[PDB]
Amino acid sequence: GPKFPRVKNWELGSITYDTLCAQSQQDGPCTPRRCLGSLVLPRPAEQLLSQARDFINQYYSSIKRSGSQAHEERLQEVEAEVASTGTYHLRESELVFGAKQAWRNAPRCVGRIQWGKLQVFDARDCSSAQEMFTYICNHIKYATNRGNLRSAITVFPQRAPGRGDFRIWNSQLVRYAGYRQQDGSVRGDPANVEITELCIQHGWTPGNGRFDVLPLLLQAPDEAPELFVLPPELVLEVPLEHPTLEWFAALGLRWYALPAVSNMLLEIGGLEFSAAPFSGWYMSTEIGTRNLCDPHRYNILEDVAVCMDLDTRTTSSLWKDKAAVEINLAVLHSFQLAKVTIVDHHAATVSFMKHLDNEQKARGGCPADWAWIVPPISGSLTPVFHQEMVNYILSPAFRYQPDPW
Amino acid sequence: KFPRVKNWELGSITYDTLCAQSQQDGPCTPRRCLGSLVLPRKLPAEQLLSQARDFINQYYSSIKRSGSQAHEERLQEVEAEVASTGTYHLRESELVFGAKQAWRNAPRCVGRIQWGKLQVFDARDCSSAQEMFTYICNHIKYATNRGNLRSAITVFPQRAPGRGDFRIWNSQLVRYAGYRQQDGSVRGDPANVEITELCIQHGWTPGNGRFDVLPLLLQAPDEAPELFVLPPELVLEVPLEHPTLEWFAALGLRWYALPAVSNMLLEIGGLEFSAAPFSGWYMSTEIGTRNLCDPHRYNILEDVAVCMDLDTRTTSSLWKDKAAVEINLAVLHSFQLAKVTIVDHHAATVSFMKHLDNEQKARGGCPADWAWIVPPISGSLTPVFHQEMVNYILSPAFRYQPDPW
Ligand code: HEM
Ligand code: HEM
Ligand SMILES: N=C(Nc1ccc(CCNCc2cccc(NC(=N)c3cccs3)c2)cc1)c1cccs1
Ligand SMILES: N=C(Nc1ccc(CCNCc2cccc(NC(=N)c3cccs3)c2)cc1)c1cccs1
Ligand SMILES: C[C@H](O)[C@H](O)[C@H]1CNc2nc(N)[nH]c(=O)c2N1
Ligand SMILES: C[C@H](O)[C@H](O)[C@H]1CNc2nc(N)[nH]c(=O)c2N1
Ligand SMILES: [Zn+2]
Repeated sequence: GPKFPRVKNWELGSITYDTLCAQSQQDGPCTPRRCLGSLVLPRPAEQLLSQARDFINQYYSSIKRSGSQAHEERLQEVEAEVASTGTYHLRESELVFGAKQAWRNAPRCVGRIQWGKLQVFDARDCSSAQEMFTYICNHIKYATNRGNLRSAITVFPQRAPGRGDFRIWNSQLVRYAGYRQQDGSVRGDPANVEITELCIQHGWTPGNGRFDVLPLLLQAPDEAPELFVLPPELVLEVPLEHPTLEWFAALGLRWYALPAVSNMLLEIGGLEFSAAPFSGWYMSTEIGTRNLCDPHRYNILEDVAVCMDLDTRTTSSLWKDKAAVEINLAVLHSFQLAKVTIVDHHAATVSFMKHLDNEQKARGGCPADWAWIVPPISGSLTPVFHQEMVNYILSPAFRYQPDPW
Repeated sequence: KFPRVKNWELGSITYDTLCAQSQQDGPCTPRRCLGSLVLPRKLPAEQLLSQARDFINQYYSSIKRSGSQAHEERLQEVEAEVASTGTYHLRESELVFGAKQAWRNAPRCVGRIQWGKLQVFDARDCSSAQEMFTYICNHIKYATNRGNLRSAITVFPQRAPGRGDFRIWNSQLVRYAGYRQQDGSVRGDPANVEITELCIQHGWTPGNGRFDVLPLLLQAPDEAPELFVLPPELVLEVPLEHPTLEWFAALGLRWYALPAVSNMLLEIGGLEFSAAPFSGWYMSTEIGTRNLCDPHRYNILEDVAVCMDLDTRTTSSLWKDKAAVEINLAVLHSFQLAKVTIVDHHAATVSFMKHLDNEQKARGGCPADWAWIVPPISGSLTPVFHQEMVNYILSPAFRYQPDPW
């Protein structure tokens, strides 16, 4: 057969060959001696220029003018810019294309059926932390759209030789505080203990609840970060109730509506956008299984299981699994009632299967990280469990970047 | 560079230095990770000789006698035999140690905390399919033990350059028939349709239910396989019921007690054992989730859901999740009622965590395949989901081999 990875689906018995993987330049963490697929994060004029040429070529293909005079004029303008300034700048439509392409390229994202629908706010004129805040508020208002969520990214100025970076210090735009107690336990979200304490060092007055929304810490070039409080009314939340277990509402659980990732770097054509927050909508398992049930997060499984009167003394009762299911249903049910967009892990995975097919035909493959794409409950009940996947890095890309502090 | 392996739940870090001992490439390269692939892509005396020396070294080192006269002389024996004949033979105690190590080294196996407790039956004096059967029946009887299951392996004669392999054509010693319909659908276990047809074609009189136990097709070298019906009394089965849903029993479901894999090749010291069936006990999700709920297996989710009166018309009621849970619960209950060994996925993954830790101290690492270790429901509910793992090939090993027809 073909000299490209053979990819098999064991539910349906179908085979494809990924040819797109040939376009990867960036090495991942695996070698023939050993596989590092399950690690979460394993560890220049002509270099820029060659990434930029590639990216310009990708742009020109996407609008089908590849080889054209407009294409070769653009290449020359990019090399002239780099020639004299060490960097270059994207046209507005190049930024839009490349922000969508970074999403399309993200191997860990099961939401990619939607990749073509992204509102790109171009905030590359922003020159202060105060203005970042206005741009972020606008982003939140647009994206939240009273519950009918709309995917969006706001792109602040690119990294620039010897000026400091734009950075949003928080990992998401909405995060609940995590307060380290005297006994060493945590009130609120343990994932956010460090950002929480950073907010306090920078002058935030802390509350003492389990669902306290954090302020944002925004950093403009060569300045100390500054602290901004989201107006409450911009932060849509859904209190959690269960469709038949009446007591579930009494637990006083809630989640925010808008997942908006704020600490990743968007790389396009070798240019680096260090502040570039993006939002879509939640898959229900992110809230109901990971955020509420991870032992190192809210850790609520036992409390729910006790309310359900389950046998928590023995694993073989499947207490954990029954409680998790009900917690997931409550999340789906509560978001539905509140009219806030959300997708269940069955509907999400089916649509990702459809994405896979569309990409097979459009590009000859799709990079995907099976461990992240298969949901954290009910794995083999989703079609993605049964689908082999090839993981590789393409650019444009969203990448992790070191914390600013 | 050796891998750093982080547990995200506990924040603890180890380094895997055992991967340095891998002399066998897996499917990945720096350009693309193929970890999620089920089968490998690719499926002289000097070479046999170093695998042999190496394996002989592992053995002497294991009984604490490295360097001893017994050690040097055994190396001479192996060497003289290879140089003269192109092959060699193992001593019983070497074979026992080798088989245990192959199990130890199996990256896909969550049950490895048991790796030291393996009954090894030497069947290398076997010369006919009729004798293979007698050995297999003994194995089943030993391993079943009236429900108090005991791990075992029976090793038939090695591959020899001159000749055909000893082979068990069935994939397990117990398999339910799968009868294809003229309208392409399947009765019984769709996984077993080819072997079912092979059996009829070699003269088996078929049945027509959903749980008909297959005869074995056993093949001595360079001969047609022969059919052998297992005495019903050797095949312990468990009827499935639910502790509280009275109607579940009416589904008429059952499963066999004894999982015994019979188509993998066992490789020790460069020698290859094409027939080496091995058995332990089930982890409940293997029956409950995969075998009964996979869409391409018995596929009973819908029937169970209808019985539970769930809303089947929309994914977001989590009907599938709810039914799967009750099904896994029925398996555990029914195995416990029949006094038949089984382990749930919570206890199993907890034991494997302990195994990882034992191996870290004993060997500096543990090859493991994350996609296969994390169970097919309630993944993030088990500690293994949160554990990084490094997959690689050590020998002695259990490998796949081609189907013999
Ligand atoms: C439209 C609805 C969307 C859904 C339901 C969705 C769903 C998801 C989910 C469940 C994850 C895994 C999250 C985790 O375990 O922490 C994810 C990862 C990701 N998605 Fe999406 N996605 C959506 C839209 C977006 C958009 C709009 C972007 C960017 C423009 C995006 C980029 C990402 C990236 C970069 C990751 C990986 C993050 C990392 O590696 O840590 N997705 N997606
Ligand atoms: C004692 C209880 C044992 C348990 C509960 C157990 C559990 C399992 C499970 C659940 C799997 C995954 C199977 C699948 O999804 O199809 C597996 C794979 C495996 N285990 Fe075990 N194991 C046990 C003992 C053994 C023994 C005795 C051997 C060999 C001597 C063994 C060798 C294997 C091998 C080779 C695989 C990989 C099969 C493949 O790659 O297709 N295990 N183990
Ligand atoms: N915790 C660490 N790292 C870490 C890295 C990655 C992640 C996962 C980030 N996931 C958040 C996320 C990302 C992308 C999408 C979602 N969910 C969504 N539905 C969307 C968000 C935005 C658009 S859709 C959530 C968590 C911790 C550390 C390492 C060393 C010190 S701390
Ligand atoms: N069918 C193929 N491949 C294939 C690969 C893997 C599997 C899954 C094998 N798993 C069965 C199994 C293995 C190991 C353990 C268990 N379960 C157990 N608890 C134990 C069995 C023995 C001791 S413990 C089940 C099925 C088909 C092909 C061969 C050639 C071309 S396609
Ligand atoms: C070790 C392992 O990679 C880690 O726990 C992963 C597994 N899969 C995941 N999948 C998603 N979607 N999100 C995650 O945080 C993780 N965690
Ligand atoms: C594509 C994917 O690798 C395939 O469905 C795997 C996933 N994990 C598995 N895990 C186990 N334990 N057994 C399996 O058969 C599989 N199948
Ligand atoms: Zn890999």
